[PDB]
Amino acid sequence: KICLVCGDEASGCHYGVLTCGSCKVFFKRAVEGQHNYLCAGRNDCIIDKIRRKNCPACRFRKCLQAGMNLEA
Amino acid sequence: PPKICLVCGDEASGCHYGVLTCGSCKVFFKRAVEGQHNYLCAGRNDCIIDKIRRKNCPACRFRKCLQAGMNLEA
DNA sequence: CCAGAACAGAGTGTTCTG
DNA sequence: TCAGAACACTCTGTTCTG
Ligand SMILES: [Zn+2]
Ligand SMILES: [Zn+2]
Ligand SMILES: [Zn+2]
Ligand SMILES: [Zn+2]
Repeated sequence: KICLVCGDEASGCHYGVLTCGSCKVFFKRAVEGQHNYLCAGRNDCIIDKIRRKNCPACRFRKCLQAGMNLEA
Repeated sequence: PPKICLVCGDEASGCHYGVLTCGSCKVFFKRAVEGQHNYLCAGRNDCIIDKIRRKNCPACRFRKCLQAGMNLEA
C-alpha cells in the first residue's frame, strides 16, 4: 500500500516495483526523456511525498535502486 | 564584469528588496513571503543554490534570501 | 490490474510598464 | 532606480482508455 520510492500510497506494481502513480510516470519520463538532474545535496536526499519534487536526481536513483524496469 | 546575484549567483539585474539579486530571486522572494507553501529541505539545509539547481530547494533558497537581508519593509 | 494517453495543476522566470 | 502584473514555459500528477 506504500510506494517504495516516495512512501506515498501505492497504486500497484509498476515497472516491477510497488509504487505510486506519480513515481510510475516520473520513472518512464526520466528514462526515455532528456533532463538536467543535479543533486544540490550529498546525493542522500530524503524522498517523500512533500519533498519528492525537490531532487529528481535522487528520486530517479531511488527508482533504479528499487529495481524499476521498463521491460519488466 | 556583470553584477552577481547574492542568492543564486546568476547575473543580477539590480538591488531588489534591499539586496542585489537576479529577477528570478526577486519574484521568488516576494511569492515566498506573501504565500503559503510547503518548503522542507531534503538535505542538511546546506544545499547549493546556483542558476541550475536553484529550483531544487526553495527552502534553502528562501533561507539565503533572508540571510542576505531581503525584506519587504523597504 | 497495468501501461500509456489525455488532461490539468504547481512553481518558476521572463517581458513589459511607469 | 525598482516593484508589480501577467504570460509562457518546464516539470509534474491525476483521470481516462485499451
Ligand atoms: Zn512514489
Ligand atoms: Zn539529491
Ligand atoms: Zn538569484
Ligand atoms: Zn536544502
